[PDB]
Amino acid sequence: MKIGSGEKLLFIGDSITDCGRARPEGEGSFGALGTGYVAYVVGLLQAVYPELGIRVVNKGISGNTVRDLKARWEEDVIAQKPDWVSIMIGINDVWRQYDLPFMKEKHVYLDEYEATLRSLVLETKPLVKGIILMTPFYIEGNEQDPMRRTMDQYGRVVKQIAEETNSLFVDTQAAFNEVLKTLYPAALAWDRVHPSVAGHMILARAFLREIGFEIVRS
Amino acid sequence: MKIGSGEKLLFIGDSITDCGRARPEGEGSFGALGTGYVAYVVGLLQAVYPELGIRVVNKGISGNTVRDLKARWEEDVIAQKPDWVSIMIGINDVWRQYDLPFMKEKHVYLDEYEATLRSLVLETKPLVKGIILMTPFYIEGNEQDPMRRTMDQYGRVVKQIAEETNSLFVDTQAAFNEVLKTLYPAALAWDRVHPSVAGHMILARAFLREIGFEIVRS
Amino acid sequence: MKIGSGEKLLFIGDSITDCGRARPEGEGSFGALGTGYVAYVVGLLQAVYPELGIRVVNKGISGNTVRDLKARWEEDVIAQKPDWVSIMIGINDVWRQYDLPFMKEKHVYLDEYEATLRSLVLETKPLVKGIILMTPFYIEGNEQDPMRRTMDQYGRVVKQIAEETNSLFVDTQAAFNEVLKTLYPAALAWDRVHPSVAGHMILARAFLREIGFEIVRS
Amino acid sequence: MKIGSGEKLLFIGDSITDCGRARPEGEGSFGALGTGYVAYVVGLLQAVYPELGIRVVNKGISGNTVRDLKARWEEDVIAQKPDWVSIMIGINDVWRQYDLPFMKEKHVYLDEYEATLRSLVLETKPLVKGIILMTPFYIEGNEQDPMRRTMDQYGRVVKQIAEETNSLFVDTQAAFNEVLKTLYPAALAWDRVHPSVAGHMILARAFLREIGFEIVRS
Amino acid sequence: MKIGSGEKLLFIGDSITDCGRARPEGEGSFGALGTGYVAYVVGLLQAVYPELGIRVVNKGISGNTVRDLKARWEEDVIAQKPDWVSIMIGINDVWRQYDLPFMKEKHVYLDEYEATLRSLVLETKPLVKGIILMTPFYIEGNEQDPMRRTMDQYGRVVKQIAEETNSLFVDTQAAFNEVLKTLYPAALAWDRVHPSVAGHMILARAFLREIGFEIVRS
Amino acid sequence: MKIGSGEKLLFIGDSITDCGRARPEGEGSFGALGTGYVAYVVGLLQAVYPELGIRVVNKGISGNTVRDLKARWEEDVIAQKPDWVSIMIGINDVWRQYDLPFMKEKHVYLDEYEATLRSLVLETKPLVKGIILMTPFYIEGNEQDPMRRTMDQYGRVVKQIAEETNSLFVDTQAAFNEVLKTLYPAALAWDRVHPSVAGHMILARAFLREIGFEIVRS
Amino acid sequence: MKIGSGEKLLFIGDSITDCGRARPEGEGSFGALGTGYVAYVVGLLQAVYPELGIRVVNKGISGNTVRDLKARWEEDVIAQKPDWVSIMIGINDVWRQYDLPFMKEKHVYLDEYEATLRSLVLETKPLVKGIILMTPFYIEGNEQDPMRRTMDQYGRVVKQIAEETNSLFVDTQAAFNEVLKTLYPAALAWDRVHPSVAGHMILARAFLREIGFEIVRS
Amino acid sequence: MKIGSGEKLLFIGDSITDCGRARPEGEGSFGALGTGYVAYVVGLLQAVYPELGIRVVNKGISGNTVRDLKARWEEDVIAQKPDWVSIMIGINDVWRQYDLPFMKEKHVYLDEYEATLRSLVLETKPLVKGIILMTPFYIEGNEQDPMRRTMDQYGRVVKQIAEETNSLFVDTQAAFNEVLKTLYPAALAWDRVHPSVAGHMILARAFLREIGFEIVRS
Ligand SMILES: [Cl-]
Ligand SMILES: [Cl-]
Ligand SMILES: [Cl-]
Ligand SMILES: [Cl-]
Ligand SMILES: [Cl-]
Ligand SMILES: [Cl-]
Ligand SMILES: [Cl-]
Ligand SMILES: [Cl-]
Repeated sequence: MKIGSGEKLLFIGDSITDCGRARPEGEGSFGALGTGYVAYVVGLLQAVYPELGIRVVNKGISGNTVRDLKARWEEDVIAQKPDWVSIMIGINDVWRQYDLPFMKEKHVYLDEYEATLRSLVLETKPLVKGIILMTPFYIEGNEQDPMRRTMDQYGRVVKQIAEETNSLFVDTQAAFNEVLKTLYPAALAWDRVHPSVAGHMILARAFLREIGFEIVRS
Repeated sequence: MKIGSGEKLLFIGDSITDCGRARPEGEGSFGALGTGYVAYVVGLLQAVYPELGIRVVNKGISGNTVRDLKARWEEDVIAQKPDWVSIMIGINDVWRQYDLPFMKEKHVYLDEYEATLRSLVLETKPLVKGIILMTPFYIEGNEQDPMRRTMDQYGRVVKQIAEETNSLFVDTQAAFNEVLKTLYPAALAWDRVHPSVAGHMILARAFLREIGFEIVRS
Repeated sequence: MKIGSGEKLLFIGDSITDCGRARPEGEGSFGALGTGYVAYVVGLLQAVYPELGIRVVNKGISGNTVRDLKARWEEDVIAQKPDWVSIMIGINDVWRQYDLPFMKEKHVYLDEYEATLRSLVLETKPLVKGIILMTPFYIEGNEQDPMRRTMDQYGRVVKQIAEETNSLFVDTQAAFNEVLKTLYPAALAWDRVHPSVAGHMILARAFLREIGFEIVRS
Repeated sequence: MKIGSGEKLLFIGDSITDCGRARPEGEGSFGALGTGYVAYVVGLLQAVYPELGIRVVNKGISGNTVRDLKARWEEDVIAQKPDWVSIMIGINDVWRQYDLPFMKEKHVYLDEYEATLRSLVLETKPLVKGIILMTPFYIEGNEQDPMRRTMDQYGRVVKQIAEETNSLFVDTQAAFNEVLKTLYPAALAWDRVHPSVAGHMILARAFLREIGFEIVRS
Repeated sequence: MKIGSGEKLLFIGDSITDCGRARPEGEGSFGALGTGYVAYVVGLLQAVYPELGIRVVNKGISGNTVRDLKARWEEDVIAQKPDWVSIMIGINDVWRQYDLPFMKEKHVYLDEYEATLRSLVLETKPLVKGIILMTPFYIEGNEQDPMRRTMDQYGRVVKQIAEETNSLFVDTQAAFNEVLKTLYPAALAWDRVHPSVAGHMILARAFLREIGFEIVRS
Repeated sequence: MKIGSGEKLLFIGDSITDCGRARPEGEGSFGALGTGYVAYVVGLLQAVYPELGIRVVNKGISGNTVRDLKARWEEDVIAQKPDWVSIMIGINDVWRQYDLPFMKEKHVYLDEYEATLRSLVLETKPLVKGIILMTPFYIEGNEQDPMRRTMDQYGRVVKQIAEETNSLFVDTQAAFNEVLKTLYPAALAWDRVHPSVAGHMILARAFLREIGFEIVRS
Repeated sequence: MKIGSGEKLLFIGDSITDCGRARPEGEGSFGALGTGYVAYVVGLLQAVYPELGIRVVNKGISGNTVRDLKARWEEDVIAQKPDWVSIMIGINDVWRQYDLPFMKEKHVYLDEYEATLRSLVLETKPLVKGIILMTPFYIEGNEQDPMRRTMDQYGRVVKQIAEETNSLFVDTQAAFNEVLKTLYPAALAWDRVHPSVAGHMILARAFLREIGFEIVRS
Repeated sequence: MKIGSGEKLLFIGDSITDCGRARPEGEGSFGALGTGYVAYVVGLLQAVYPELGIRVVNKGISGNTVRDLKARWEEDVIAQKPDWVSIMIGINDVWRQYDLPFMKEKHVYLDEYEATLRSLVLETKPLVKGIILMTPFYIEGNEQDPMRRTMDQYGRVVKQIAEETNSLFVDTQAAFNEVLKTLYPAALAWDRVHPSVAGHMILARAFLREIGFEIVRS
């Protein structure tokens, strides 16, 4: 287990992280953690490792890009004095390119995404025990679908930043890809982004694996 | 796995089971499955065994005792033609005795409990592939608390019904008792019955273990 | 115009048709017609051909397959004594196969689809002035995406039913496919089914073209 | 087509423009454009000219007179840096004269309307590619009805300003008048101002014609 | 006064009458009487003639034509055993012809109007103390506006039915016409039908005059 | 008629005046005037004297005493530049003495009521054409009921102030007393303060009489 | 105590009794008992005599007269098999006479009141352990107020029915009259019927006294 | 009676005190006092001692610890100029230790509780006539249940502070303990903190006893 008792683990990202979490505090109660992978991660850890006295805070915000992360970083990350910070961002940075193709101001293109994401990592790195970088994902098994293709380029950036900064790394796309061998995307998410419970469980599983709790087939 | 692809797994019980499931159908989306252990079970199995193509229905109803199960059994169980039926009932049968001590008609005493549960199991067993009997529970580590002691007695009934009928069996009390070595009950459930996400995870993990998916530390 | 003054045009289908139409009557105001392509058709015809005194009824119901159409056909179509009946059904018949792959009873497979649609058209044809068969559609430009491929197969059914019965015919897929040369699907519909105003305009424009009002560039 | 790809087209006016648009931004989504002629214009352009990558913003506000326009001009027009600005105002300036005849402070009489409207045009003109002036209208075919009479005087002012300032011009009254040869006003608008879908389609058609997309009978 | 103490006065009609009255009973409080001319009549009579102990029931229903009155007459009039019945119907009978010109089944043409109203009056007359026939109205001072002209024709029917049956008679059109010498219709009713408090006062004052309480200037 | 065309008449007081009026403006619409005597007064004047082009504003506020009036006087009276001001206050000043007998800070005793009311009158008097002072009232026919007794002392103060300052005067208590010869108070107001429509009509009648519109029996 | 452990005490009456009790059952929680004197009685007995294991049901319904009690007596009293029945009815029987003086069919005059109450008591007496008749009341200290005088007459009926049938008897008027030596009615109930918590306490204290729990000063 | 007429008694604490009271004032109405023991205390005093003209204010706030009390003390206690202050705090200070065991910042441990509580007492003591210190409580009869054990240590501190500062003292735990000889905790409070009406009555009784109104068995 990478995380120890008494440590504070903070999650940040977009709607996939948010999942209705309590604003602004994002702690004090699972209600407060929202109803997706963050809550699942906390619940699974309490069920299986109840002696691991970790404090968890959810600072996800629906709609956010990496630009939006940067704008709130000081208040929502640095000021919370976390020990561990998990980041999952990029879905919107990409999505907007595809759903609002002519609203170019809402697009965060790859060079800016990369640099800004790296900046957040390295502002945080000296202040914390560790960082977990989770890739964005798109629930689409065709690697040539334009938005899945773009997404994978963003995810490859995340992986490079993780390696460069010695952060922990979760490839959320690979976790989905395995299930997409079996299920059509709609079975997980109508819009290929916001998943069912099962999709949140895919996320929670992938996260937990990287912090040293690996849920496998019997 | 005990359960196979193409098989229909139907959960029945009280609020622990219900968790806001869609009425009457209790199927067709996880929204429809509610927000507790049933959904968690379905989601964990989809995340980890997506090729296990089980169809799941949630027939939980808040407040029910086994007397209420009997009254709706034909419509809500038999007529659904399930392959596997999971029963978790007894919390209310017990609780009423302690929260409304003088309203004896709302109590389901051990004789009624045993005879009705037994009868439901024997009636159902020839019509289905299998039955999973889950014990009621009370989130209270003191075995001499009166309601805990009672609940343990109802759980003994369940265990013996399952042994006799060769049903699968989940000891939910023992699942909570392990966590209660660490946590005071209010950390899981203010009222000792309705738990947080973590409590629902305890339940899902105990269910899954008995059907052959065992989640363990490491 | 194919349709004349004083004639009753009745639209039937799923949510694409429904769009929040007034239940049960589906007539007596545009509020009553809902907020999608049916209303747009009625409004464009009133704006451009106000002397075409058509009466329009919207009998769309969200979620329906052709199996549901059959169950309500006497009350919602025959008993309304329409002059023209417009049918757009198949999206759900298909989608269920992909979003709920294991709930086979919610699937309407090609044999059921063809036989039921065919039967409805032949039963209705002698009772009315004319029938307009609109294909289902899937807003996805990759012909090899599994659900798109399926949907194209259901559309082939529609096209052949219409040829055989001398019904009018709208190829809604081809209408979307032209736009999909330019736009990624999420620009029209996050879930590839339920579109923006622009998607409803695509639909209304294809409908109108087939009844003899062709909107073209310049 | 007067408008080019990558250009920003901004609509301003009263409730007829507003139609429930998102405040304050009025962009990002059709929901955000509201449910009337502005949304229709955007939808028709996307359906028929999807390669015309125009960005559209709706700054309509229910209740507004030309006075109200002037009070918000800098924030809601100039600061948005539009390429094209469409204006439709005057309905309320007139209406109040008739519905609140003794509340004279709410009345905007013709000399002030003219001068203030011209001022807005010529403050904007050097900053934009072009301007589209849409007349007010009143859905009343009797040219001697007092409020229709007044309205026409306002519309004649708009036309003079358009000619004087070399703005594009839409005579919304003429567009209604054509349909009023056939329909009584109540068929379009109970209150002779806020129309049905069809009335919004009349507006959208008239607008589109002037920017070079002319929808005609087949 | 035409009406005496201890007598039951029942009002029936459309929305003008209804004004949000309590359903089904329409009695037992003014809340129950709604917020328009019925309530105003009752309140003025209580304020000025408190010893006139009349009991008043409001059976207005929004949207009704005389065809709807007939369908409910036994339950909502006869079975209430009133002493006096006040009828104001025809606005919708007319309006539909103009707002939904092509939905001819919603129209109640003069032949149906006259025969049904006449029949209701003659059936009712032997069972009650008296009948008060109030004309429909249209708040429009131009006698040549088509809907006004129609409405005047329906009012002629009412007037002649009342003469023949020796019913009391209120000319609501003439009551509005006097005010329309001063005010444009929108000052009383944007849609020319549903008026402000002032319009309801016009109505109450005309009703009261015919039952022998005349409110006059000075 | 004391009031002339083009003049502004402003009403101020407590809930009896307020009656749900629009805050803060209290004008622009009858909705905005609320649903009691103020609206009735405006409606009766429009119905009978539509050429009297008066502008009316309702600044009543539920719960107010004369202290509360004084605290808002400058904004809600003086700044509105009325021509005529009507005041009805004192019900709460008295009521509190009786319903909250030990919360003495909420009580406004007679010497303070008198002086403060006079102060408001004489601050306004030089600024306006005239003032109408309406007595408080209590809908109770027993002159020895403690709260009716107190009320009458307040009303006698109002009358003295009116005489001293040459203001117009409405004795609302006398208007109620006449009807209380016939009806028990509950028939008008359960709580002997907030009346039915009829009670509001009693008020409106009494007000109108004093400004020169006297509604009498035929 | 007059009532014993294991006995079912059922309260029936109007809104004073109802106080928002759960419909239809009126039992199973205090929420279910409503928020007035019934709940207070149950709570005081539980606080002070917790070993008195009484089961309490609230069958109050707002608005009821004794005529309404009769209509529901079989279902809401007899079929509940109570041991003790507490009746408090007459407020509405009286009040209607004064608040709706002309709606004589809503009045329950003394002859109907006495005969119906008497009949209910005699029918019920052989089926139960005991009956407690509580007088209606009117919170008004002037014995010559008309409605108070009436109410006192109905209370005399109750007192004499109870004497004759050897029922227990609570004089609620006398309980209020003692407090009314100090407090004006509006301090307890603006409408003289529906009281504050203090009024419900007066009621509970009078009930309790008659069943042998007397709360006294010191 | 320790408290005299004309004195102001102020209650402060957590949810048990709060019970939905009006914010911020917490006075003016029982609605405003909330629906628990504070309201009961006021009601019982008004019912039995209506001449005791005490003014009562409820400043309870749900969730509060002694830290939270200290943060609002000046505004919510000192500024209100009470004559008597009742304090009941500590439930949350303890609870958090048990329900959120790893969120240590939310815990108020005993040495801080003691000192801070004493500080509030002695800041208030010179300013008031007297102080009533009510112990926290936990509705659990097992003195060795960890949270009941902790609670009792807090209550013993309260008692020591009361003795040291010559404050009045209510042992709320002892009052519950007596009833817990008979009832299981769930019969009073599912969560062992927020009780039924009966539990609030236990509290009100215990409070009243200490101020000299002792409610005993007959
Ligand atoms: Cl998002
Ligand atoms: Cl339950
Ligand atoms: Cl659908
Ligand atoms: Cl507007
Ligand atoms: Cl109507
Ligand atoms: Cl008030
Ligand atoms: Cl009642
Ligand atoms: Cl709390």
